[PDB]
Amino acid sequence: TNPYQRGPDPTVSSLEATRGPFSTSSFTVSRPSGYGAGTVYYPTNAGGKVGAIAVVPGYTARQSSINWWGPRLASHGFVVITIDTNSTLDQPSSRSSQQMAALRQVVSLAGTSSSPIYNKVDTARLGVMGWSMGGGGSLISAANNPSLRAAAPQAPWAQESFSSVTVPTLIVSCENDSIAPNSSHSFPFYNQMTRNKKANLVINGGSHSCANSGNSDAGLIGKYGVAWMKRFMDDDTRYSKFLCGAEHQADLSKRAVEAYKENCPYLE
Repeated sequence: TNPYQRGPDPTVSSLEATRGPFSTSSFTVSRPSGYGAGTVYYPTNAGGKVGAIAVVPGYTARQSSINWWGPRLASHGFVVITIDTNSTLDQPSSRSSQQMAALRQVVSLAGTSSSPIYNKVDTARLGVMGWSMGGGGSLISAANNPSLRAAAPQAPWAQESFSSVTVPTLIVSCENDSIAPNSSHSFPFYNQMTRNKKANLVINGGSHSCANSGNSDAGLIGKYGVAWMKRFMDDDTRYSKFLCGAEHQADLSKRAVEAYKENCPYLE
């Protein structure tokens, strides 16, 4: 019996929906520690401690580009911190350092009795997401910290190799990306990672911003993001059917999916 399992049995319906089952709130970090600014999204009624996720944007970009993930994941039972970097012009290694510093402040606030997330966070269960250079930073965070339970980068941009990564990594890639082209970032990163559970969802027609706030594939992308995080943060095999099973197979017929790659099964 999984002590980390939270919320009702998932359906295609509930995963494609705008919100998960849990009531949500948020707050602005009063005094950011090692990063520019952050907003914390948390569930009020998950029925136990939840893992935590830090989401970083790309070059020139702010919280607004990626903060749709805040309520979307929080409502499925995660604490999510969306950050602004010290500078809009920070590169991947600095993005990764600021990501880890944000996770550190979430963990710290979860031990602060005055904090809304006081005692809500399993500080051993942490995840990383981010857009482009922030998604490169997510792959660097993973390679530097193998105790992280899940990575979900979108249209990642990096000049590194990730052959060493042992953290479970989904890449969301955009087909017509000219900023982080898949033939020199996403697809090499997927081929480099030989030591982990991984997947690569390629969104059909998508520009560089195909997975950002207000995107028109939020049903599909929201579903794979939540199911991945829920499978690897919470060891919740109830979500395996969406990643490796019959529900996953039904998704491949859709126009929105140019291609999907994985190394299923993900065994316990």
